[PDB]
Amino acid sequence: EKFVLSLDEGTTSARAIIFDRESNIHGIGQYEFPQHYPRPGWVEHNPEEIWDAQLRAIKDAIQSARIEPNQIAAIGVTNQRETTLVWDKDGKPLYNAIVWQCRRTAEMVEEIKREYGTMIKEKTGLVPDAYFSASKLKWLLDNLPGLREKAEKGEVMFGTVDTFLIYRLTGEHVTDYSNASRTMLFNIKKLDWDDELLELFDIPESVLPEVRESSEVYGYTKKELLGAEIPVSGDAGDQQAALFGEAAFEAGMVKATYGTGSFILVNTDEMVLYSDNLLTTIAWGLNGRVSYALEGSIFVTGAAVQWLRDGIKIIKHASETEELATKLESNEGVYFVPAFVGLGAPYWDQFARGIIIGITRGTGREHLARATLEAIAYLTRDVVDEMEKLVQIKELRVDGGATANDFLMQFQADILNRKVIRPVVKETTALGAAYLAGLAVDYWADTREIAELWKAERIFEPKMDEKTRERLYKGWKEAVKRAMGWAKVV
Amino acid sequence: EKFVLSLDEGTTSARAIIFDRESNIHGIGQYEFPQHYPRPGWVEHNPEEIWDAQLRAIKDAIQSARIEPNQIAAIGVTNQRETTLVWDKDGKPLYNAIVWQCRRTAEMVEEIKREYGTMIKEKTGLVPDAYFSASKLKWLLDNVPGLREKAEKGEVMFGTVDTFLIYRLTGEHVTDYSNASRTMLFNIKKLDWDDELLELFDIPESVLPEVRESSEVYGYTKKELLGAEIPVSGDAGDQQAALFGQAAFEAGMVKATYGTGSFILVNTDEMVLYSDNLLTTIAWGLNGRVSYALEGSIFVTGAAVQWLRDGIKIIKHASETEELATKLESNEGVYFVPAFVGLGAPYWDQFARGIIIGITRGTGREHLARATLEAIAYLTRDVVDEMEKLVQIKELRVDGGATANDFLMQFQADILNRKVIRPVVKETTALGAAYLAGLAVDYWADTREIAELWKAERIFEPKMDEKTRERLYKGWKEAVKRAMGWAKVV
Repeated sequence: EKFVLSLDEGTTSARAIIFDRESNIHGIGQYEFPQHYPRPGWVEHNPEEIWDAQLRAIKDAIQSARIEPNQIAAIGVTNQRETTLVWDKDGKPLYNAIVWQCRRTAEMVEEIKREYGTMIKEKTGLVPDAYFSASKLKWLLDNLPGLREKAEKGEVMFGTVDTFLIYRLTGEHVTDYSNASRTMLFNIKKLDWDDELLELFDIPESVLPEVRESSEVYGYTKKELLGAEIPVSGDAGDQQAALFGEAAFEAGMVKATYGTGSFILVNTDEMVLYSDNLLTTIAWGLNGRVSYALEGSIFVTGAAVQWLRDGIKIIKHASETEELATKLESNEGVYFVPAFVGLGAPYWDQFARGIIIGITRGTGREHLARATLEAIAYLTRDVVDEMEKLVQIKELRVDGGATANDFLMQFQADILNRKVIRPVVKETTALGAAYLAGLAVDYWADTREIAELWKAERIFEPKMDEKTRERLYKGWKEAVKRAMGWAKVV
Repeated sequence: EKFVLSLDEGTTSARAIIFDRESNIHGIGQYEFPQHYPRPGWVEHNPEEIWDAQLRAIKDAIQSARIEPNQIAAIGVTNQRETTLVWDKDGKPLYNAIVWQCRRTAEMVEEIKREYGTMIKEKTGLVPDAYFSASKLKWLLDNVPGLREKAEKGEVMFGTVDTFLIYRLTGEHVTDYSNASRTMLFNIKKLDWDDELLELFDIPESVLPEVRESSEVYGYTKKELLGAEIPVSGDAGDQQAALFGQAAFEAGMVKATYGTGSFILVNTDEMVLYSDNLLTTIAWGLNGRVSYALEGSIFVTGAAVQWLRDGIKIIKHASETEELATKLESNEGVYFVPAFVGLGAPYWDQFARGIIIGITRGTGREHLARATLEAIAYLTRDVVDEMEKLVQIKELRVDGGATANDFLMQFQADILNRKVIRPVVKETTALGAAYLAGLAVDYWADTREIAELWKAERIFEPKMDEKTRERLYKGWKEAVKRAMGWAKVV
């Protein structure tokens, strides 16, 4: 009878899903939109194609579900983070979106890093880098003819993609704590735009949205858009939303997203924890309570499997990796550190390059496939062990297409000595935004009810003894050391 | 009108070739024979199987050539070195041969080396090793029923495979200086059996062949064997024969044989030079003068291309390696140290294993092929640079199947900054034995005539400046560092 609609506005695709209270999908839609690459290292989206893709996703999902718009109890919104937009009082872009992947501001933030880096890290949980919204917003109103003067009294709204979508759906100009936290203009311990950061990036207050909790009615949709006046009541950044959708509701519950690269986040609850090797960020603001997180990422995980397929071409499909790797009882001394663009935490070596080591006459395709799957697990452990210094790790909940690889998921549990939990619902980003929106209109009673209803497809239990974990991991660290500094030699 | 028959009795096949004055081939025969491995690490040949293969090869070579037995002016003999045989007065073997590959005697050699290791190196030019004949002959004496007793009287003949063939051929019991020098019983500087070593290894003098020049009539075949009485008049170990067949008649001329592994020999003329990284051996003895050599080997050169083909299955044929590698202008930072069973000279690290390094998302089959061919050239340079510390290197003359690879041979020249000379005749081992035999019956007037007749198919000329050369080889050394010690980690 009644359902929650989730919008997951991802970086290459917009998705829409209709869920019931048992997290069954009744309809879904998904449309790709163009990735604009105007100069080298530059990444842009056209907000009108994001919008058209999203709105068609919605229509497909409603059609597939065979519901009327008035059966939609609420809408949650979740989104590619950091990506920075600007628009008219009428909701019309004053420029393309500058995507989180875009490096145009690399040197702008390089300069301020020596002077203001540690202050930026304390206020925000973030290491200054072009990734985040501040430099990008500044770039727009310093290079866009007219923008700064249009901003200088109040004709310009800034937003992250959530904020752009919410404005277009409801008329309101809002963001949630988790999206806000990724702007590098938001003070995370106070829960407010930081005035010093605004002055550093020459940002006029008038463009800023109002910052709200992640679960709350922000506004209602116009009838002429969706056919009903639906409350829009859920907002979080995508990775935070996936962490919610995984029901990672307690401190120490980790969620790892496996893709081209990886994004890993751990719930720290009310603790605001700081690491030299991790981002500190906001998970969500729920019923007056802010939950925090620690975040680590890896550029190359699944891409190492794409390299097996496209570079040396020893497989036709990523999935063949599993059959090859399970022909072996161990790695037989063969490791692969796929440091195609360096090493990140905890080694931080831009000059490291990929290495395969332990090759003998008997080394086969099997060894390379297994070394590649092991490497994804080892890199994951590298991040999780940094988190573990600050918060006890309970378990790993996982999403992304590579989580269908049973070998990788088992080895991941084994090497962490932690359970790995794979959800029945694969679209955890969407499901999280659905949970946040639904809680705000009592579609679910509270988070304990959500957690009681939540269903695992499969639980991978750790089966590897300490001696074995520590010998395998030791191999990994030794291989990593042999990858370091290679591009200085060459 | 007349020709020279050369027998090249190799490790896995016996070969026979009829040559003329111009080193043209007129007849060839070739027969594989069984490798016998009675235990792991143990390696034997049946002498009757060798003999039967060698005799059929001769008859095919003679048939092939359309000649009468008395058109054969002389026979030269060359052979797998070290391999140790024993037989009785009517040519009957009293056991299988123990092959140079056989490790059965490794234990026996290991305790001998602690005490006597250093006088063996000064007497012979050899580091004690199960490789050489001494220990294998001890083993026969101490394990074959009633052999020591028969050898206490003068009833038992020992020798290397040349000595065997020459005895069945002519009834004489002889070897030359080059083969004798590989027994580890023969004093290199004194040119006689060393009495200490015969006692160390408990050899009855009675068993020893007479040691001759490499070019002199030892005897004559039986009319009933080949159909005429033919002088047998040339003998040298296969690698020494190849050096001769490459016309490497002056100090500093190197022969690299490229196979699954490599043997590399430089002529050092009268000079007896000693290295911690190379064997000192005898090249040949000719017109009352003995020439010396330095020898290095590498376990894995061509086997790394076989690994591309049969381990990782990235090529179908060894030759595709040429075209892959010339797709690239450089290695682009990708190195492959194929240290499958460790590093030999000058690193001497049994725990090193294979490394591929410099991998990025754009690393392709082309990078792996090129890095493998570069490795074979870098490894060769590692050995040749050890030779340059004791003798000036003039040029490299090459043989073996991989010398057909123009990319490898050009790169080999470039990295050494030396000319690489590929001969017209590929059968350099047999050719050398043919030259030694023909010199004894004036088929050729002297080594100057052979030198003046000798023909290169291609001379590869260095085209790489010094700065490029040292940058590329620096890369190699850095990749080798990172290969080291790996089997102590896993």
